[PDB]
Amino acid sequence: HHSSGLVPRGSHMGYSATAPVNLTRPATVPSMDGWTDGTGAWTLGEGTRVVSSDALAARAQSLASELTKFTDVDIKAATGSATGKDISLTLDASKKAELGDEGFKLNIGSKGLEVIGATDIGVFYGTRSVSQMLRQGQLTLPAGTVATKPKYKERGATLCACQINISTDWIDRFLSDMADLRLNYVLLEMKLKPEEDNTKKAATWSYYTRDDVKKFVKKANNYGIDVIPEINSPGHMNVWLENYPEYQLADNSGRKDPNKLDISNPEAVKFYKTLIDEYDGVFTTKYWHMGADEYMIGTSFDNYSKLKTFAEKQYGAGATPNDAFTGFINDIDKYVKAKGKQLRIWNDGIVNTKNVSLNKDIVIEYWYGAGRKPQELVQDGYTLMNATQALYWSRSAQVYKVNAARLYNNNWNVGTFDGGRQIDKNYDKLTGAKVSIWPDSSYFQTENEVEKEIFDGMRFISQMTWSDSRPWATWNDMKADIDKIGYPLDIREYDYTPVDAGIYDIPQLKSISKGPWELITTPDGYYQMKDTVSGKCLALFTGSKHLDVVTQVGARPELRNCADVSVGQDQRNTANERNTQKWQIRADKDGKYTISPALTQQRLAIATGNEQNIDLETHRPAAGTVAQFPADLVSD
Ligand SMILES: CC(=O)N[C@H]1/C(=N/O)O[C@H](CO)[C@@H](O)[C@@H]1O[C@@H]1O[C@H](CO)[C@H](O)[C@H](O)[C@H]1O
Repeated sequence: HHSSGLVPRGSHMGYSATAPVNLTRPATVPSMDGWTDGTGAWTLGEGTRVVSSDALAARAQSLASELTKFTDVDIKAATGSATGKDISLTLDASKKAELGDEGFKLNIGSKGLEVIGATDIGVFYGTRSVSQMLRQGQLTLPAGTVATKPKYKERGATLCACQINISTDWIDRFLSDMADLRLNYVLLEMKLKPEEDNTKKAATWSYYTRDDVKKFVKKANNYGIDVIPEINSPGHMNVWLENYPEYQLADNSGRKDPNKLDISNPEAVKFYKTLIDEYDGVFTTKYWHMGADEYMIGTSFDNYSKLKTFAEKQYGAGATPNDAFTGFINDIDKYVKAKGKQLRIWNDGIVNTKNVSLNKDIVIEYWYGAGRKPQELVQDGYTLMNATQALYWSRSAQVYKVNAARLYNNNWNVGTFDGGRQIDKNYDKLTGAKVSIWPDSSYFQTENEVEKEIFDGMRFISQMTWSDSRPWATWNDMKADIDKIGYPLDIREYDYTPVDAGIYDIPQLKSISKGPWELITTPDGYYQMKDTVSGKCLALFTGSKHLDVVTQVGARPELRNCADVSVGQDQRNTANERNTQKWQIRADKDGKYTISPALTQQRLAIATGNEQNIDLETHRPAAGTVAQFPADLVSD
C-alpha cells in the first residue's frame, strides 16, 4: 500500500479548454443570476494583468493591487492589448439597455476574464464580483457569461450617527462593505459641526467636521454611494435645540421640549433652513431628508393649542395642527427644491389633513405600518422606499435585531412593507429598501460589536435589492457562502489593535497615575488599561450624557474596579462598566498613538484651557489634566 498521492492541481495561468464539468463557480453577493456555462476555465496566475483603457486606469490599478494581496500573485495594471491570462475592464456606454446605470457583464473564456459596464460604477461593481470570486482560495473560474443589473435603484442603510458619534474610521469601513455588496444608499443622520453665530451653540458632540464629511463623501462617491444627510425635524431635535430654548415648542402650560421645534416661530424655521445651507456645502447628494418622525411622541397635538392657532392663521379657518405640520414639510420641500434637491421624509409624517395637502414630490421612506397603509400610498401615487422595522437594529432595543434567516426563509421581498403588508414589488415608484442601524441606549454595544452583528443582514439586503432571488435553497446555504466571501480588503486591513498587549509607560496619563499600565485586547478590537499602581482600570464613566453615553466635551477619565472586558454583548447587566473601560488606540501618520474612549470616540488630551467649545463655556477640566475632546479641538 502507498499513500494517497494528494498534490495541488497547479493549473497553468490563463484559459484552458479543459475543465471538470462541476468545478465550483465561487459564489458572489449579490448573486449573478442566469450564468450561461461555456467550455473550459480561466486561471489567475503569474503574469495575469488587469488591462484597461487610460480612463479606467485607477480602477485597474486598484483591482490589481487588491488581487495581489488576496492571491499572493504579483498582479499589475496595464494598458493596450489583453491576453487570455488577463482580466480586462471595459466601459461601454452604449449598453445602457442591457446593463443600465449600475449593471455589468462578465465573460470568462479564451480572451480572459472580461468585465463590461455601461458606466464607471457599473465597471466598478463588476470588479467587486471579480474580487469576491477570486478571494475564496480558488483561482480557477468556470468559463461562461453573465449579465446582471439591480432590480431597485436605491439599496442600502440608514446609519444613525446621531447623538453618539460613529467613528469616521467605522464609517470608512462601512462604505467599503457597502461597495463590496453593491449597496448605493446611506442615509446618514448626523450633526455637521455648526459654525456660524446663529447656529454655533449647537456644536455639541457628536459632530463631524466639514473636512471629515468631505473626505467620507469623496470615498462614498468613488464607490457609487449616495450619502444623504438627515436632520430630523420638527421632532427629535434635542441635539440641535438644547442650547436654543428660544426655538423650542412649549405646551399649553408653557413647558418647553428640547426635542420639538416651534414651527410657528419663523426664527426657529430659519434656524433649520440655516442648517440645511451649512450641509449643502459638503454633501454632494441631490436629496435632503428632514425626518418628520415622532414629533408628538409621548404626547399629543391637543397639548399644543398654539399650533392650532398658527394653522388657522397660516392656512385658513378650520386648519388643524396636522395641517401646520404638513405645511412645514411642504415649506421645507419648497426650500430644498430651490437648491436643486428632492425632499425625503419618514411615512409617519403623512398625517390626516384638511386645509393643506402633502406635496407628492416628496419621497416617502416607510417604516411604521400603523399609519396609512402601504397599499393606500400606492393608490395615491407616492414614491416609496421600504424602511421596514423588520430590517432594524438597535444597540438597546432587543425588539430590533434583524433576523436574516427568517426573512430569507419566509419569502420577504422589497414589496413586503412594515408589518408584513405586501405591495406589488414591481410598483413603478418603489425605489428599493434599506436596513437601519440605530444606537438608542448606546453603552450596550460598542460600534465594533455593531459591525460584527450587522454582517448577515447587510448581505441579505444586498441580495434582495439587486437580485430579488433566492438561489440558495435555504438561509443556511447563503450563510455558508457569505462567510467564504468574507469582508472586502479594507476591513481585513484595518489595524484594530495596533499595539501588542503588554506593559506601557503612558505620559499623557500621569495626572491619573504615574503608571505603568497593563494593556490587554478585547474581542471587539479595544483595550483595557490597568494602572499597576492602584490596580484599577481607566474608565470614561462620568459626565453629561446623550443616549447614556458621556458626550461632554472635557469630561475626565477615572479609575474604577476592573470590569471583565472579555465577554460578549449578551452580558447586558454589566455592559456600562465593561464598555466604559474599553479604549481605542490608533497610530498617526506617522507613528504616534492616540487613545479614545471606545463608546465616545473623543480623544484623550492634556487640557490647555484654549480649546473652544460650548460645553467648555460652562465647565472646563483643570488645565493640564487629561480629558476627552473632539479630535478637532486637539489637533495642534
Ligand atoms: C424613524 C424611526 O424609527 N424613529 C425611531 C424609532 N421608532 O420606533 O425606532 C428607532 C429604533 O429604536 C429609533 O432609534 C428611531 O428614532 C431616532 O432615534 C435616534 C437615536 O437612536 C435619533 O434621535 C433620531 O432622530 C430618531 O429618529
